Amino acid sequence: QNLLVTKRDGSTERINLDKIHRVLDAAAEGLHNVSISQVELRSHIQFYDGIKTSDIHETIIKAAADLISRDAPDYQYLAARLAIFHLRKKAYGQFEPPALYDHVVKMVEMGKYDNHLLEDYTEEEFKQMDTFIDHDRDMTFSYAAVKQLEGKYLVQNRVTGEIYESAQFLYILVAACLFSNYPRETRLQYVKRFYDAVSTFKISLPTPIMSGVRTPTRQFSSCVLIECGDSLDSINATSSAIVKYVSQRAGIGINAGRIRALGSPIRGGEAFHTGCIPFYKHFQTAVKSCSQGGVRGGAATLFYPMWHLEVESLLVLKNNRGVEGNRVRHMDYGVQINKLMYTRLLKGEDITLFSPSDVPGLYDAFFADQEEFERLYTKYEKDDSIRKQRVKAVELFSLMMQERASTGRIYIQNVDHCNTHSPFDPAIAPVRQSNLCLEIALPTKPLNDVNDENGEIALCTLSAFNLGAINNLDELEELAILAVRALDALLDYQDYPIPAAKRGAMGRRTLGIGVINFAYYLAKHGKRYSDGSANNLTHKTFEAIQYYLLKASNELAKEQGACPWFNETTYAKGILPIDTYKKDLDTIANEPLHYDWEALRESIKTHGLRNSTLSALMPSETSSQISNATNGIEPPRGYVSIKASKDGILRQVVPDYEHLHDAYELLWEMPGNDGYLQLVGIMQKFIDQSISANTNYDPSRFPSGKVPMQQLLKDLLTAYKFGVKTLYYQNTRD
Amino acid sequence: NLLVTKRDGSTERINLDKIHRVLDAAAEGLHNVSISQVELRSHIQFYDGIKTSDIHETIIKAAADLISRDAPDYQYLAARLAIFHLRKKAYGQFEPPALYDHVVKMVEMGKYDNHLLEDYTEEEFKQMDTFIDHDRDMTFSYAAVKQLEGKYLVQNRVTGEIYESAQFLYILVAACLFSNYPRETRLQYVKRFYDAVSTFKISLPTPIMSGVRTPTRQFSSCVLIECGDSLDSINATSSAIVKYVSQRAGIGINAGRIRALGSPIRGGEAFHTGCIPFYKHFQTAVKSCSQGGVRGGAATLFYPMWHLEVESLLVLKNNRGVEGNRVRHMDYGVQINKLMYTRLLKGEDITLFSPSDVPGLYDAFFADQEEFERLYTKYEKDDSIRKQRVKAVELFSLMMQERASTGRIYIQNVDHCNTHSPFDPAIAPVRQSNLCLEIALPTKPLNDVNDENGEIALCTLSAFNLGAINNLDELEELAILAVRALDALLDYQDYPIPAAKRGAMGRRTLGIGVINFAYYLAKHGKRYSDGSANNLTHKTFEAIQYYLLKASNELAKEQGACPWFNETTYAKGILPIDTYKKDLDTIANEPLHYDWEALRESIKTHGLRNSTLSALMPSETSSQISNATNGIEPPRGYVSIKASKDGILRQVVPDYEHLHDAYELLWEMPGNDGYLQLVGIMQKFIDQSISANTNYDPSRFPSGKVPMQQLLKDLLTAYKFGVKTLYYQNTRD
Ligand SMILES: Nc1ncnc2c1ncn2[C@@H]1O[C@H](COP(=O)(O)OP(=O)(O)OP(=O)(O)O)[C@@H](O)[C@H]1O
Ligand SMILES: Nc1ncnc2c1ncn2[C@@H]1O[C@H](COP(=O)(O)OP(=O)(O)OP(=O)(O)O)[C@@H](O)[C@H]1O
Ligand SMILES: Nc1ncnc2c1ncn2[C@H]1C[C@H](O)[C@@H](COP(=O)(O)OP(=O)(O)OP(=O)(O)O)O1
Ligand SMILES: Nc1ncnc2c1ncn2[C@H]1C[C@H](O)[C@@H](COP(=O)(O)OP(=O)(O)OP(=O)(O)O)O1
Ligand SMILES: Nc1ncnc2c1ncn2[C@H]1C[C@H](O)[C@@H](COP(=O)(O)OP(=O)(O)OP(=O)(O)O)O1
Ligand SMILES: Nc1ncnc2c1ncn2[C@H]1C[C@H](O)[C@@H](COP(=O)(O)OP(=O)(O)OP(=O)(O)O)O1
Ligand SMILES: [Mg+2]
Ligand SMILES: [Mg+2]
Ligand SMILES: [Mg+2]
Ligand SMILES: [Mg+2]
Repeated sequence: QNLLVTKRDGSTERINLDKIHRVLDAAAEGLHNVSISQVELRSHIQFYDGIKTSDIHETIIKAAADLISRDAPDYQYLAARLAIFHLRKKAYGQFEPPALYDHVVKMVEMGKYDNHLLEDYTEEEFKQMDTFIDHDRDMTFSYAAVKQLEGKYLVQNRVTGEIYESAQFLYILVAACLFSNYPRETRLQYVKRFYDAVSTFKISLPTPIMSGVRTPTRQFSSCVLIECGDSLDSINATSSAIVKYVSQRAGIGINAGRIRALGSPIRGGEAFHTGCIPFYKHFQTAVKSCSQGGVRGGAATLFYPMWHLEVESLLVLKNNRGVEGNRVRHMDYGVQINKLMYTRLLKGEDITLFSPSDVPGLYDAFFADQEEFERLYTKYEKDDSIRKQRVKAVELFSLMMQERASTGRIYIQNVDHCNTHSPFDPAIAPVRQSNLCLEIALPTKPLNDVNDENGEIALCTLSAFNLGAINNLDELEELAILAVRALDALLDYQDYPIPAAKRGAMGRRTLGIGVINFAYYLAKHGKRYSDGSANNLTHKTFEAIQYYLLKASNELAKEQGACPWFNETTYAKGILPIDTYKKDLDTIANEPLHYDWEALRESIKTHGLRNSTLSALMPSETSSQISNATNGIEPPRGYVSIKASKDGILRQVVPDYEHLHDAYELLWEMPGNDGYLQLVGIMQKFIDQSISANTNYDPSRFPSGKVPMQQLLKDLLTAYKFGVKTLYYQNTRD
Repeated sequence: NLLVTKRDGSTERINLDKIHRVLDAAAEGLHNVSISQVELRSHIQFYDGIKTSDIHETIIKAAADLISRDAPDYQYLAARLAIFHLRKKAYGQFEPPALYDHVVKMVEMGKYDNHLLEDYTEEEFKQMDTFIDHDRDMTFSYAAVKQLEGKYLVQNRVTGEIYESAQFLYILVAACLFSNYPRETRLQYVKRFYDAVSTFKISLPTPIMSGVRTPTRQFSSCVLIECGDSLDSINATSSAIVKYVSQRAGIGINAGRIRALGSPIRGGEAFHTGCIPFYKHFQTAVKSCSQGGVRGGAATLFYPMWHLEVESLLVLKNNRGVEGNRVRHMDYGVQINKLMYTRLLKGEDITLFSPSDVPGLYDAFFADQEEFERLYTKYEKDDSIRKQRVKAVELFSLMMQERASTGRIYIQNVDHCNTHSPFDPAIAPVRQSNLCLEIALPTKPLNDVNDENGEIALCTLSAFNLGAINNLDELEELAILAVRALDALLDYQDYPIPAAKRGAMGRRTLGIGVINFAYYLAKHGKRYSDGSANNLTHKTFEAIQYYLLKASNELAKEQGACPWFNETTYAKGILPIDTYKKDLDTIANEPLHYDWEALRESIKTHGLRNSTLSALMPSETSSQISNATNGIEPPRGYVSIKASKDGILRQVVPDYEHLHDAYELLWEMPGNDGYLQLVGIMQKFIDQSISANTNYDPSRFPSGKVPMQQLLKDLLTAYKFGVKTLYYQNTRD
């Protein structure tokens, strides 16, 4: 041994294991069941003569990263702190970060930070904000979290790979930018409170916000909903609108249900329609227009009513079989269903297929007035002049669920629930569609041109509360104030490439805040998914969420004024989510209301809301790993998730596995979806928009190794029974 | 004995004398036709209770099957029999009703435009009815009548009812186009144009024949769109395509300006994903209004050979490869200039650039060839500019290889499209072409679908029937009728896109070609390959262009020249006889027979109503009407067999009885050398381009495979004689 090492400056000195052993001790503080000697054993054997000190540092990182297991979960924090150490050297040349002001100035000169930081904050104000920063909080990240920070969030050079900042400078400047326009009387106060909220992992922020809000970029929109009209001018506008947003890396929600069916006459019969599929293809290439091949890049979800005439051709657009002429595979789909459609299924009757051009007012009423829909639907069924097609409800629903089973990307949206239990008046601004992940339900209006100021493209800013980072529900009051005010300030911060999109964003100021670490949240309270023991807890939890969110936005409307289009909301008429929820929820939950909604109701009727929507439960796979949380409301598939990477295999252990290893309920440890869907329904009672609920099935739990069709339709009807608005993925175990 | 079923529902015993009465009336003046032979094959198919309509359709098909080389006049027998039935379906009798009574009835039904009764009085309709000779319906061939019944004649697409005859079509097309003409000469022009199209002297496009009298105003069938290097332009181009393919029009897309894969955006805020993902977006725009996504409309996308992704764009049509790098449902046209061919002959390399990294290289590539070579070599010597070196021999081989397999990879010599052009390259250069590569018009990219600063090139088509004229001096009258009619259509048709109307109203570009050229050489006893038609072609197409220009020139004296005439070479007194490829002087010694110098001074002073007039387009539909050969292309056989809904339709080449040995079939030709020489001579006078085809027979080559050496031989041969574009490459199987 006694080999030589290579320092950073190029120098060379005899190896000193005491220096390595000294570092490992500083990264193992407070950790349990960790062996420094075991790390050194796996590290020393890899050492060679003339080794770089940087390679030595990465060696003890990977060596500790491989020791991440169920038996010793704290190795994910050991390798993390070791990774933090190296990133300090890469960005600063030392451990302790420079002064906040000295950092910003240097970065602005390089052109990595926005210059408005030095314009909106003085040097003295930067000194005060630096005191808020606790750089020791970087030791609270997990190993999987650091890899996410180093690769996605932290400002860096995409060419050389140099890191230019740490995790704490990220949080303090995101807070600095969002509240930069606040008066100095309260500006620095909000900056501190919001910083401590996101640094202690109480509020989770989306990827484009974490890696953007401090950089010169202003592209923060990642959720786009576009409704397409039945005209070439509208299709061209929709297509152009897609290209503009997928170029900014945004999820697209397309509503092409208005497009008339194949064979439908045009201009009295001067020409005849060629089908929706040729236009669906045009939308797909628009989405894949900025993808290095047409496979990756961006994705979208196209929506259409079940009673559409070509519905038998649209459901089978994703299956691998069939020719390219009748397949549009690289997009997802969401079939829109209402009460009358399910009724025909239960009664085993038929479903009459119409083209939305041959049935006047049938489409609009399909979303707004269900009573008017059933009137028009039955009227046009008995009409022999209207072109139609008869298909049995049992077969149609079976075809839908069949393709949903194989592809797993065919989604369901109960549109009647999206307007009967909605924050919007269906008579003024109805919800006719959703987004990519089916958690967004916002009003839309078709565009006659890409720059049409009469259309409306729905945008929504996302965020999430971390239920695993709060000790009680009364903390949400403070967190809601910080979350809403920050996102609302971002709306006036970001840019809008399409005029019709800015109209909706400035008009309604729609927000969508969800939750993460819900699985771990049930584990702490000793609850589960399937048994239905978390029903009362869920009702208590999401009540506190929605109440404090509304209260935060309501007080914000007193300060800066309500949104311009607030009169188009149900809140303006004094209608709360606790008034229009699915009454079938009363049979699965008896938890009482713990907050004064009636006082809130009068406060909203008088002062209004800053935002038309506030709550929306979205999936979180990237933002969750930062706080070491479970993916949204979904249960973990295992105690330890294994994901390969550029620096080897990354392992992430569920939070507090040492004390809750039996408290957790894995995905495939569940009997069925009945317990899960009931919880979703209870959440939906308070959630303004929708929930990205997933259906799960294990072929091994069913005879002949196949999931029966009777079970699929059962859970589907079960979901609709409890007021579930949307259904996302269908996970099939292999 | 047996009984037949009348139209009214009645029933009468069969009368063979009635059928023999009809057949005799349809065989008048015909030679080598046997009425008894038709009756022999017709009577045996008869059954009791047969409908008279089925009887009529039986004797038609029976006469249609007897169409052969030995007796070519059967094509007129079955035709006249088909005409008879169409008279009954539309009028209920043989003799058509009065013109005025017909129009009024049709307008009431909403099949004709009401502006016919507004622009013409009852007395004027009576005068036009005197011009109509309904006996001319007996001059159509069987293949021609079938085309009338299915494409041209106004009908109900649901019930299948015919609402008019062929003569009402011609007289009302003439009536509408000249409806705005002064009373002094209006009916005078109506008659002359009627006699021109009814005697098959002037051939008109499908959308004109089936449109100009109906309430529709969609007559644009030729669209050229240039795409800029921006999302705003790609979206605009996409929107522009969809609206025009919805009107059934051919699209010419120029997506050469789109920067290559990896090119930096806004200094490097984002990086390009390639041209191919955008090509797919253009394709679905084309196939957006197509039954199933396969039929409907088609387009041709153009890109320069020196483009960086040229190795990826050349192989977009082959059946091989994954879907990620294939765009098969569109045709392509590689743009080549002098420097590219020079690198080929010297066996050197071709440097590939992205049009975003080479300032002014794209513009000079079309406009200034001298400037191009300067910039190309300069940017070649620069090591800071991203580039890629590929051998000229290999690049050309890859191009011709995919052209050989697909037959849809086209070639456009852009240097010839501006050195020998009716447009000033410094003001309005030709940067692209159309679907069939016969159109060469200036274009400007759109920053929006409704951009008033962009320019979408449109062109109205037509053709002279060389087999229907007795001399070349007849073209003087025909050009006057042709140009004035098409120019009037420009103010008649609608424009769904502002940028398209700008080009149409500004330059008023026309494109008149020819049909029956193969039969034209047969009458004069000339051929393609031997080069015996070189001097004849030079004489013919001179008379075409001269009489075309002279017609438009005097039209400019009457109604004023086109607004953007100052951007033409004609304005500076430059004629096609001044800027042609000088290599043509070695293959033709035919002198000019017309006073061009008098025309030259008349153009400098009074100008031209139209910036362009001549363009040789393919004609497969309009040619069958006049029983002509498909454009300038030679026939593949003496009799063409084409299946249909009513059986097998047979068409015999014109005057086969006297010219069976005079003709030169397609596969009876040694090579393309004889053909390309003729095309080169035509290009000397043609304003735009020619849809020239290259033909090859694997049986005439050893090992049953066409050598690459021959493909490059004919390609360089074409460029040598100033051939602007190359269309199909027909490979015999
Ligand atoms: N006070 C500290 N607490 C925790 N980690 C530290 C501290 N100071 C430095 N580090 C980190 O420990 C690693 C080594 O630090 P440092 O350069 O001070 O010591 P060394 O490399 O072991 O020895 P040498 O004096 O030869 O440089 C680096 O990744 C650095 O960021
Ligand atoms: N003078 C004519 N010259 C040529 N064709 C004619 C003439 N008169 C009629 N025809 C056509 O010949 C066909 C038969 O004519 P027509 O109806 O008068 O006689 P028919 O059918 O044999 O007997 P009928 O109708 O009296 O029972 C029709 O298609 C009609 O248009
Ligand atoms: N002489 C040495 N022998 C063995 N390990 C060493 C030696 N010096 C440093 N190390 C260890 C300490 C850390 O775990 C790891 C990385 O040290 P690091 O401080 O980043 O590099 P460095 O010491 O060469 O540069 P610097 O001069 O900036 O401190 O290497
Ligand atoms: N030529 C065409 N071929 C195929 N589909 C077409 C064609 N033209 C339009 N379409 C499609 C696009 C739309 O979905 C629909 C026609 O709608 P639109 O663009 O508004 O036409 P329009 O307004 O002129 O007539 P309409 O009164 O029938 O709506 O049919
Ligand atoms: N009784 C008959 N026996 C045999 N052939 C007949 C008879 N009547 C007519 N034809 C022939 C004449 C034509 O060649 C062919 C089609 O006749 P067509 O004139 O179109 O119908 P039609 O005679 O039944 O009605 P219309 O009274 O309108 O003339 O049938
Ligand atoms: N996000 C994107 N992903 C992929 N391709 C893109 C993206 N944005 C633009 N493109 C394409 C479209 C154009 O061909 C080209 C950029 O041109 P353009 O739309 O005019 O952008 P720009 O004007 O903002 O920047 P530039 O100065 O580089 O042209 O790259
Ligand atoms: Mg060190
Ligand atoms: Mg319309
Ligand atoms: Mg009759
Ligand atoms: Mg640009």
